[PDB]
Amino acid sequence: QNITEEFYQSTCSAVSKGYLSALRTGWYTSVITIELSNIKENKCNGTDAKVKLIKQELDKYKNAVTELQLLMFLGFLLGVGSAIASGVAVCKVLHLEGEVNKIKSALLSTNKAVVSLSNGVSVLTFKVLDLKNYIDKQLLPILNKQSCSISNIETVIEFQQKNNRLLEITREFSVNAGVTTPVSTYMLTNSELLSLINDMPITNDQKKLMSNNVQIVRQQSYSIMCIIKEEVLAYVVQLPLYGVIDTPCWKLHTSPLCTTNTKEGSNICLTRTDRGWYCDNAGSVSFFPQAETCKVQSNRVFCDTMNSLTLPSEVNLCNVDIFNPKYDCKIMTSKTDVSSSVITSLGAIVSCYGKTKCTASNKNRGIIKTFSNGCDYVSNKGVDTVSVGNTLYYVNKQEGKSLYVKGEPIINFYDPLVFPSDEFDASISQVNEKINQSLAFIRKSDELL
Amino acid sequence: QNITEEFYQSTCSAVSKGYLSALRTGWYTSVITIELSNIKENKCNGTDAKVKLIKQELDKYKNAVTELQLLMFLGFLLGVGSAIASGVAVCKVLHLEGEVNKIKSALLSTNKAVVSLSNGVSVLTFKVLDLKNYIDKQLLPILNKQSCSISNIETVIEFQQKNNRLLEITREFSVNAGVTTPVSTYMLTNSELLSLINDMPITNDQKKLMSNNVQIVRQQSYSIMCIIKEEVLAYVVQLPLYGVIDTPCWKLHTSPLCTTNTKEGSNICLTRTDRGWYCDNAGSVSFFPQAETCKVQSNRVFCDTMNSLTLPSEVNLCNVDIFNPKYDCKIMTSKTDVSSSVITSLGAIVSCYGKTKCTASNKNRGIIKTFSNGCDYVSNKGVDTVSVGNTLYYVNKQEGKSLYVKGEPIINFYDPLVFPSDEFDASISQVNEKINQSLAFIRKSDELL
Amino acid sequence: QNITEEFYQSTCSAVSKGYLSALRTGWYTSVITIELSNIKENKCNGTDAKVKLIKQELDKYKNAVTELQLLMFLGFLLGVGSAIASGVAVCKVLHLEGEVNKIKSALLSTNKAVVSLSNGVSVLTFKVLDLKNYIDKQLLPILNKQSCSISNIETVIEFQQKNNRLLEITREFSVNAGVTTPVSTYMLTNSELLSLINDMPITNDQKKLMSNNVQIVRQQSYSIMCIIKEEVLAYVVQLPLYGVIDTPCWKLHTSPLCTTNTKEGSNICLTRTDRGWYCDNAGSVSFFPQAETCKVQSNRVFCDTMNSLTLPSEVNLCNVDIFNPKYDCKIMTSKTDVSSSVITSLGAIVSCYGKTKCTASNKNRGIIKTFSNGCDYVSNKGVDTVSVGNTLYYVNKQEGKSLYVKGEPIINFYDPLVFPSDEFDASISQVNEKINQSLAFIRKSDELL
Repeated sequence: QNITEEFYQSTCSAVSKGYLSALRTGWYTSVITIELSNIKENKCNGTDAKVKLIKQELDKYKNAVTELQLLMFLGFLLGVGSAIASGVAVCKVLHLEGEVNKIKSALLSTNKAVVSLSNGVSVLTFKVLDLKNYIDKQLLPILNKQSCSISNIETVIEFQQKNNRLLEITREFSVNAGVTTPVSTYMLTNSELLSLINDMPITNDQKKLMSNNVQIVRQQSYSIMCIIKEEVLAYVVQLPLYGVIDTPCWKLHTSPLCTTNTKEGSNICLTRTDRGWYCDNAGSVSFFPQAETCKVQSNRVFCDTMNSLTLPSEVNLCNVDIFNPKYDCKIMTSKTDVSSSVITSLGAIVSCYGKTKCTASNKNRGIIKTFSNGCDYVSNKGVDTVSVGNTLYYVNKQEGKSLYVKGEPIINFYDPLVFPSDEFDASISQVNEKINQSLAFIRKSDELL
Repeated sequence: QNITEEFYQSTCSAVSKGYLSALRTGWYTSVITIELSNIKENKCNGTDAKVKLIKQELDKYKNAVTELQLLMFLGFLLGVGSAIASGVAVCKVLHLEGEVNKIKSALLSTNKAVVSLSNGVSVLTFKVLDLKNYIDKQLLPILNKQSCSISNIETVIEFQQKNNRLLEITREFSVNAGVTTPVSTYMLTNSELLSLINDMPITNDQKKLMSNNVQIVRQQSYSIMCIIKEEVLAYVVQLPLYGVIDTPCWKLHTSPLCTTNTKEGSNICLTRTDRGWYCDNAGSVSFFPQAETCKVQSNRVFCDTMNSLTLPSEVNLCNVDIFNPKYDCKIMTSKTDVSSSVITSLGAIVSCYGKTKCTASNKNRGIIKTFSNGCDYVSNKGVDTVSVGNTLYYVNKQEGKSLYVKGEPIINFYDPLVFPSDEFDASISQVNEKINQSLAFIRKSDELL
Repeated sequence: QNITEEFYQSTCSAVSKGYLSALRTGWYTSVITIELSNIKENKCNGTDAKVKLIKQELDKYKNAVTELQLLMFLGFLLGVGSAIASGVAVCKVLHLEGEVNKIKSALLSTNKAVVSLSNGVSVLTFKVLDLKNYIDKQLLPILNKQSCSISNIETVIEFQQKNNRLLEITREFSVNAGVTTPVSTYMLTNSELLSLINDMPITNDQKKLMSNNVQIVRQQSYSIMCIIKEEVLAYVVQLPLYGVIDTPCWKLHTSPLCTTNTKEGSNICLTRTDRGWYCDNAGSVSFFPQAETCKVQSNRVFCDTMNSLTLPSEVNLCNVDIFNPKYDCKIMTSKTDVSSSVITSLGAIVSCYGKTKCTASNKNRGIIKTFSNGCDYVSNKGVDTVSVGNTLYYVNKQEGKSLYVKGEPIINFYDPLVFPSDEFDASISQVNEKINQSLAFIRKSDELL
């Protein structure tokens, strides 16, 4: 009873204005460390089941270490960037002399500390697993040399349990060339993660946002394998910083709009190409063309500013009056008269053309409405299912009021044959000029004759 | 010796007509449940190694619990839908008063029952893991023995074994914001999944299909996290319902067709844009443009009807006669004279142009054919490898006869310069008129002079 | 101080010329085998806790077995191929009578041997896990002791450990329809893979390359489940063969270039469309349009030749002089005046237009340059961050000198109104004719009047 939606029959589109923004504007880089134990060399002869298992597990431990040692419409306008450029930058610094030692020094006493590195950047550091103390002090002295007898079997379980976390981490990086996303629990546990969130210099609200949506933060995060110099494993976890919160958001749904004259082809189509998510953020509007990049948790819409264009606030005028002189609304044209449907947040837009059967159904009563060739909309409340031809769409069941804005479909104002129909990222004014050009050429070419 | 294929030299394309359809037309939604035990940490001072291990695992049990609680060419014409709209709808319903209790009541005695929810929808319910009973009857009485003794270790192994499944499920949902696809074995074992299939209201053959192909069914399925209200964990598994089965299918492979005049550029190219999978289903044909979206198991072709267009049966005329007055076949044009190859089901199409070295090879004898600049086809039988420039393509080793359909390459019928070469989703007639318009303009503009 | 980069002001583009090539030109196919044990459930009335666990684990063993039996700009110019065609071809061969026996016999005594199959192809074969011997010699004699005793628990741990590897492979294949990529450690451990590489018929240098980049080898690899005939499981690991090595490589960054006339729209834009990776390999150049397909390890660039075009070495002339008569440089045009940025290897190309705030910042001193509407570039050394509007991009911190090449941006040479602005894949020569044709229409149509 928050989120609402409006359908514009005039432009075959719909806008949902009940959403709140969640923009990633930046990156925070933290350094996670694991103090590791070097081994040389377990030398136990005689194969005892209890001896073989510890050795085998220790062999598993060593191989992990070895593997790590071994590792060392629209949208086309967005441009390119390097997602892990920030994280890689941190990794690079870590490859310096006794920088390891600097950080290895601060984390000896506590498991958490900020160390200023020679780049000058202060970074939160975490020692989450100390296999070293356990392996070097409990395990290693018994194994050397010749006689090794291991009793109390619960010990081999404890070591496999402790070692296990390291093994999944070595496993993941192995299948991701040292960059994983999303960041798994093995890489960084929730307690560790929540602890990480509290020292990040963001708003108490921003911390609040991330903590209720940790599962989202993980998908927008990167874990980057760096170095294993000295006796410490170190990798950098790259977390999103949300500089934009609680600003109004809206999602634009579009569908092909065509004339419904009786002939077979000879039809003209039209489709709005500025579909996607729009959000208010700095007096302008951040527009996200590919709405795959935006995750939704009801009230909150999570987006990454890298795949976006920053547009003027006049962009909203295209939804109410597409012919405004203040903004040239982006569109496409076609002769492709094909039926399809678009499921919106609180309903469904149905582009029905030709002899195609377009229908809406309820789970209980069955078919409840047969569409009359054109762009229409139906609420989510009285409808559960939509079938367009042989393809069946399911409708969203959220709560919220929808508004049908009546208006003559815009495509009907144009005379065929003078209409430009092969336009992919054109616009209103860009269409009008070609018609004008064609209006001039048709009109001037008979005046002379 | 089932599947066959025909190649049309006239249009540089090939259709494989030995396939059978498997269309997902709809969705079936089931609710999977796990009964959980509400437990309050025992203030136990016992420092026993085996209890600590149980304690650690019980923390793991709890951490798992805590995380879940915390969670609470062409193709562009296909339109968008909501894949999990069906699954999401069920989830929403489950958030009501004692709806949980309703299902919790029916599943106390049996692990399987159909329950009618207040929406009215009847849903198959499954209790596949009863950790509550194990924890309350096997674990809890042992952990609280006043003396934190523990007898033998098989208790901790047994608990880690039972608890393990829940942990992988909590893990997957954790890295998927509560929606996973495909549905893993941890989410639903083969035995559970197969049992599920038999109660789905489909044909005995449809059950057979899904049962011989669970791995495909899994990939076309969704698992959706709902609620963990009461002392029960509940998630909804969304399985595909295949309403179209055993209808003839065929796959269309297309490749660039250009003139092979000796000049350097000045060439004209042509390409069929309706590549992809076609299947007979309701007197019409569902067309799947991106054939990435279609999985193949020899005889069976698995597609999702939501990502499809429903076309008239005259589409087959595009394979036999492209100039028919009955259907306007979709094509595109270009001046880009670039060499490439298309590997079909029983072969490879080779588009050879310019000075480019084009060759086909057998593993044993080496080069067996050198192509003369143009569109050709080669059977899978006498050929093992095909080489176009610096890129090497491997050819499919299936069995089936191929037929070479001779015909003058169509591109030779057009006079350059009058040819429209910048067309992305145009068509035969759309070309003819533009040629006509351009034919008129050249012709009227000289009669006048 | 190896890798360098040059920015051309004349064409709003940048070339990184410090790279070395790694082209996958081919495929190598190997056969991995697991000897399995045929077992018939012991009708054992023994209710021992340890036997039950083994029984439970043996069913997982059995269920895995059962699951397997049940299993039984640019880029659009690239064309399509079949990635797994080579591996599938091998799989097909393994489906023959006693082909299995031929290989099961050679691998009975040793774990590694070359076997000639009836197709004639010689293939490296590997037995990495002999559960058969473990189950038949360690497990089976223990489970059937008339009395379902079990002595000690280490028997159940050892079996779960051995079985785990089998369980993950069946798991992976289960969620991948029998084709997995990348090939996990469970499918093939590092020791197995390294052992595998030395017998591949490549250069001692080629072996050196793969061994230092196994994690990359895995990602460009496929593992293909074949048959479980007889009592042996066999699947084929398909590894890349890199026929092109140590040849010079370069990456091309491009960005929109537009006029900066004061007016609102009425602007003309221009963009080089040949972005991606270019490499010297056979006197020609292999071009990779989608640079998603390329993994970077500093000096070495890993690409797949299937997603590439082979172009003449004269393509480089477009970088120095885009108007040379020897090669028609590929470009695109638009009237879309939108600001965006492109992060290069040693910097960032900045397309700044309209009233948009375009800025570059250092972490310490903050903003250090505000762009004056246009295409610019900045080195990585004195700059750490770039901000365009509301979107903030991070820049790479690699080391290397970049060079600013002064020259008038080419777009200023075209007179508006005669300029063609709706072109997606056109070129230099193709534009001039349209300009010419349009210059002609303006020039001839007034001489007459």
